[PDB]
Amino acid sequence: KQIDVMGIRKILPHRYPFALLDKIVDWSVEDRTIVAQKNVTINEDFFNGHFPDFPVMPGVLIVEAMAQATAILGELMTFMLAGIDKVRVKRPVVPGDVLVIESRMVKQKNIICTAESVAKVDGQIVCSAELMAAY
Amino acid sequence: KQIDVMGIRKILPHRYPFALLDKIVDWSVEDRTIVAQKNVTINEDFFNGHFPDFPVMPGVLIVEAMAQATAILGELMATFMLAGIDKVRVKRPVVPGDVLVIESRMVCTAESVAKVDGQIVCSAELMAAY
Amino acid sequence: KQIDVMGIRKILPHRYPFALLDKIVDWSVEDRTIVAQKNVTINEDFFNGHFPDFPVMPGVLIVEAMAQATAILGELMAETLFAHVRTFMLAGIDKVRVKRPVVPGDVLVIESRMVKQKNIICTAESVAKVDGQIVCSAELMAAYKD
Amino acid sequence: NKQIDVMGIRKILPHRYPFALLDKIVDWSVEDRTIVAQKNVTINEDFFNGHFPDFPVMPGVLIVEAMAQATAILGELMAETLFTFMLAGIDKVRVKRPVVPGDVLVIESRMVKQKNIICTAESVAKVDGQIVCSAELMAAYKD
Amino acid sequence: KQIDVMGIRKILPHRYPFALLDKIVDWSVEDRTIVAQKNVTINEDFFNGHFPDFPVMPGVLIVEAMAQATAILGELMTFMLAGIDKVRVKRPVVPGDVLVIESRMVKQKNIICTAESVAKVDGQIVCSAELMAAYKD
Amino acid sequence: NNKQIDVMGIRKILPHRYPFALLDKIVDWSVEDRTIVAQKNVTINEDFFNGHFPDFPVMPGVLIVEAMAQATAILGELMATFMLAGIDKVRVKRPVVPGDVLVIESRMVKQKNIICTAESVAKVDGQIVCSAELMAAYK
Repeated sequence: KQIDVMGIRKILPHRYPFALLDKIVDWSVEDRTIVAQKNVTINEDFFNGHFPDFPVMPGVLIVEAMAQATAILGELMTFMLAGIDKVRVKRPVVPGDVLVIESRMVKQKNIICTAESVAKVDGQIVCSAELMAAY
Repeated sequence: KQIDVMGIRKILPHRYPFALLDKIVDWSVEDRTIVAQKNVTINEDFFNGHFPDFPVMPGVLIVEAMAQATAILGELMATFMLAGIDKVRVKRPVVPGDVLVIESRMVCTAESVAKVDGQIVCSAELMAAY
Repeated sequence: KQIDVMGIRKILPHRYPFALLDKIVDWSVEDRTIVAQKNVTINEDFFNGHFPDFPVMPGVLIVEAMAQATAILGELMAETLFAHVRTFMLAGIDKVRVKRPVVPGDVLVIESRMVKQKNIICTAESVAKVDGQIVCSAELMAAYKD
Repeated sequence: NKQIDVMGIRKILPHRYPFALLDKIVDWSVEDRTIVAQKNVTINEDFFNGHFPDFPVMPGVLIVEAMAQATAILGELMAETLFTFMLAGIDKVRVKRPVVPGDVLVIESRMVKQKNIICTAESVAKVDGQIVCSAELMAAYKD
Repeated sequence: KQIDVMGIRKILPHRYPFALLDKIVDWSVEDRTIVAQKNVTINEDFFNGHFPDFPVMPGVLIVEAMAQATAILGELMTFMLAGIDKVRVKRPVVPGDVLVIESRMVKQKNIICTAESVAKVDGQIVCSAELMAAYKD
Repeated sequence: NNKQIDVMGIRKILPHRYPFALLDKIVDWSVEDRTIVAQKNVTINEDFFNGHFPDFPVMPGVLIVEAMAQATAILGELMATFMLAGIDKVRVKRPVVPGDVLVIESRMVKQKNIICTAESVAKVDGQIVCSAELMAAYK
């Protein structure tokens, strides 16, 4: 139950600079669960503008990654983003942080789906979110 | 009333590829409001990935614009970071050629709407912290 | 008579970073005119270099957008245009006047009119306006070459 | 003596990547009011990805912009004895051959008119000593 | 013991797209050793061209990451790469791999310096090499 | 002239594409002598120069090495993709800055099943700036 970047490409149409997932560590047909890894390095173009004197990762991008993680799970049952409720960002994600991303389905309401995602670095909670995504 | 992209650079520390506001057209301290503009063009790198064969502005970049709009109004109240983001409604596809007008009303927290040619494309509630 | 970016691509081979037209607002084969639109934003790579202390669009990228709009017009008319006869590639530029700095947040409205045809060489006269103020005008020669 | 490397060129003009389109000055002369500059053309410039995906050729406007930067440099070199330079006018541009990766673009510019904050040049770009493009350029010195 | 990316920018002039180290995990001037990390993701420009159809990290950039951890260890005791030898590439390195870089200073004859280096993914060696750096300014 | 290959020809031979396409053209080659001569122009408009170094642009020596290896892989292709099995004896002598033209010469010295060994040098203005010994595998 391993999907590397190449498998992920057959699944989503996202590509550089908006493929924000490196691999799928594990997936659950049954549990409607997924876990993804996005590695975070100084050598990604956003870190130049956000921010010049302090590389931090855009929250919205973590969310986009959770979203992309959510979107894949879907395709395993495209899937564009319809909404994103309750989103809270506890910790700065920097270059070096491996980013581990868990996303679970909770609502299947007629060609729409909803998910809860949490994002962690060394186990800690850096971000959680409710993601709403359809098609 | 207005603030050009060089004014935005003295207020916020953001830069390329994450300066997502071209200019501030209005604001008002009294009223706790701001209107900003984000021009959208095929010549922005994110469209090469999102997606080949159909370039559409990703939802989350709409929010980030909204957030910078917000965090400038904020800075006029006297840098901010994005704590909470809530009630995010992605109506329509934003495409190369659309002009994005950004309304942010403070109520720190805020209500923001993003428009193309009158029409709402996005709305969201935005908590935020230094 | 509107053509979105996806439409431009069927017509012009240009892709990023040298696709400098968002959409065609209007065309007329009968009138040999075209209106195009280029949105100018600070999220464009060239604004980092021209200039780092003060982003303003390069004169020559304005011209290039004029040239692209003229080549779409060119294509749309190739049955008319080339009655008596593969991409349109710029062969001359002549009456270029740059009147105003074009800055991020300007919408760039581009008018091009084809005024001369001569055995594969096309001449158009273009102007570009920001908030209906004249920002640049040019005479473009394109050759329908390989 | 009459060379200026890319770092010298950085102190003369504010242009940076991706609109720094000169690698070095080869010769100049305030006395003859001419300058010889060089831009190397390589596949590993980004504009080649879009112009064109299946046939990389250097856009004509960029050759012109190379010539105007060389002209602006000549202007700056001549400033003391004429009194930033911005491109006000372009005329008579002829694009003569396609320029492709691996071509060394040698650029010659000669200042012909001084007319009150407005300068005016003739300029040619060459590849292997043959002309790929010519132009008259009109820069205006303004802050 | 640790140095974040910010600390790294004070020691080395390298910047994007040639900053090839995220952080120093540890060092030791006594043993003359350094361990670095470099995260490998699909979001990195060089993966577009190497290769479209199969993104794999260029050997020569793995080496450049080695030479950069080395250069740090150097100033912890600019360093310009003057020699490379016995470079062996074992294993391809792809998006998702975390890339641990260990360098160890071997010789320090005058102004020329020399290191032994290794790069690893999940513990196994993916590349090794001997590097010669001169401290030319 | 019968022995030139432009960038669109290099593309048919090697999968490397931007930003890791590092040869502009092949200038000469002998299938009999086991040689190739290629060129790579170097210019300020290359993105690595914004990082290497911000206040002083000079070509990473690893990139000179990568240009050599591509040259070497084209020659291997022409004698017959080749991957970079080994790099030995790399001398980085002179710094390479915008405005220089890298002339690259590769010489196939030995072979040992798929693994192949070349001697390779890099030239600016007839002077050597970099030399090395390369082991590419695969055929």
